[PDB]
Amino acid sequence: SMEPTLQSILDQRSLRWIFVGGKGGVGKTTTSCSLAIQLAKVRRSVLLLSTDPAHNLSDAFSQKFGKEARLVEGFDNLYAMEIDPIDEAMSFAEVLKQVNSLSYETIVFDTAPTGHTLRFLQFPTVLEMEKLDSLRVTISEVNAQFKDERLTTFVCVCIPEFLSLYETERMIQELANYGIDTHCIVVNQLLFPKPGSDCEQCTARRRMQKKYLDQIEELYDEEFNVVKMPLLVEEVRGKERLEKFSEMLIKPFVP
Amino acid sequence: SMEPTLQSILDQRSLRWIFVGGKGGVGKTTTSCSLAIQLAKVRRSVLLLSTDPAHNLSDAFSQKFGKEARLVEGFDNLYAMEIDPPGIDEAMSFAEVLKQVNSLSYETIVFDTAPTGHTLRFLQFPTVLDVMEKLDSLRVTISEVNAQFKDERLTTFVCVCIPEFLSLYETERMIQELANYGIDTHCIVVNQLLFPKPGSDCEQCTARRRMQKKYLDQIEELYDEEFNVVKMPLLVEEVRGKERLEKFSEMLIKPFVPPE
Ligand SMILES: Nc1ncnc2c1ncn2[C@@H]1O[C@H](COP(=O)(O)OP(=O)(O)NP(=O)(O)O)[C@@H](O)[C@H]1O
Ligand SMILES: Nc1ncnc2c1ncn2[C@@H]1O[C@H](COP(=O)(O)OP(=O)(O)NP(=O)(O)O)[C@@H](O)[C@H]1O
Ligand SMILES: [Mg+2]
Ligand SMILES: [Mg+2]
Ligand SMILES: [Zn+2]
Repeated sequence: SMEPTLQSILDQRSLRWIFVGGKGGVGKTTTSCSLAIQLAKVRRSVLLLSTDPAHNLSDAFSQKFGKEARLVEGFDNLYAMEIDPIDEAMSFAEVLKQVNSLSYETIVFDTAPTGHTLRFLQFPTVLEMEKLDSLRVTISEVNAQFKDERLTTFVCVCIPEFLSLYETERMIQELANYGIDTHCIVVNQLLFPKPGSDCEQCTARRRMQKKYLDQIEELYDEEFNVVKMPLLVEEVRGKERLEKFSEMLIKPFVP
Repeated sequence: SMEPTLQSILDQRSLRWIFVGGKGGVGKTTTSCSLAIQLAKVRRSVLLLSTDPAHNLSDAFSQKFGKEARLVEGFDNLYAMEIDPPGIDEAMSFAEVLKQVNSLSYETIVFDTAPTGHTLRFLQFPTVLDVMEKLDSLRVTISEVNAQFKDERLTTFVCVCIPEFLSLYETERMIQELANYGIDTHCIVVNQLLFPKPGSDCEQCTARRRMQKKYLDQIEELYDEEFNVVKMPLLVEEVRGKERLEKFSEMLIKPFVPPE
């Protein structure tokens, strides 16, 4: 079994690209933000890069971000930018190459649901004058980068409902097929009733989620770090609340 | 103020295209489904059309759907399909789907479509926009689509959201977009509302209704008078299968109101 924390992401310093994925709503951003805050604590510098056509990076930190990286207020180490990339993904590849030439030690990508993620992958494995070679080559490289387990992983985020877990299975399975490494699941928005507190809803709710949780661990227990974030009463926004939240990523919540 | 229900949608018999929109996860499918079930009850027939590259329609009903319409098991009136339409042609394709579909005999279509980003881009498209005979035959069918989106007898959007910051904010943006494009919208469905049980004192439960209520209050203060603001409660189990989805949909048309 495996420590239910992202300590390993912190420890694996070769990591250059960390992708965060999951169904809509599960808390992809909240996590990306959290994760980068934690990494930024033990790296030379960290870039938080969001591709949502709209961007919730700024909304997350109540600070205007842009296609121009900048320092996240309250950190001197963390930066964030918000951009907009059979060929809606050539442009996407270029960003990476260019961005990979920047001096940020680690990059945490926040991205539009597997739809476009999964579509990018679909790409290398589909393509199969020197401006033909030259492009492809450039994918070749990127692609190797993705499959290089020292350089790239995926973090899966989900909640304990049917559709979310299902998609998490498919995703884990795709990444495998593509040979992209993944070894972390973040199960978010867990309702932990308060102890000695009897609530029908509260109880029954934990009852149903727990039936998912159980399954998640029985299945990924041994080759995934399965973190478990609690559902908070307020949204997780602003430097403060995100930092607190993020601690739970690294050292397990257990009430 | 306006009745907190989707009765008007049922009563608005010219409606041909009903789009269900909102942030990821808010319950767009669960609503689309619910809504269609209700309409199907008071229309000749109703098509439930999902474009999510996701197969969430089948998941919703535990039944295999596809690019070929079929009867939803347990109804004799309701059908569903699941298809896959710069990002030009594709918006171009999206229009072909709309046109193709529109010429079938289904009295009403409820579109389950993706987060704001994905329909929008397309909407943004018209204004901005022996073979050439097709180049043309295209602009033409885009004219017709865009015409129809703009005819309020024919099209409306339903906005789904939950009572958290990002969701409401997007709902605002959408309502505002639809206005700019002159597409009609007059229903908000506020989903996953925690109503604590009466007499039940719970820290979490209480506090949580506290924070949501501060959103709701705002939602009504703002859209109260020109939107039907429905309020679906958060249920303990996922809403799946014909049965559960039916019960849920009832609340779309009769306001849920459990003692405060
Ligand atoms: N565990 C939690 N407890 C309380 N609030 C949370 C939790 N996780 C996320 N949130 C809040 O719930 C909403 C969704 O989180 P968010 O990270 O935006 O999900 P997401 O996957 O980024 N959404 P999307 O970009 O549409 O796929 C935001 O308001 C968050 O601040
Ligand atoms: N009011 C509710 N009570 C209980 N469960 C709900 C409620 N609304 C939605 N759900 C469950 O929430 C999950 C997601 O709802 P769904 O209709 O899939 O959201 P969505 O907006 O379509 N997600 P996406 O298409 O990825 O943006 C499903 O498990 C539903 O059963
Ligand atoms: Mg996000
Ligand atoms: Mg859906
Ligand atoms: Zn409770």
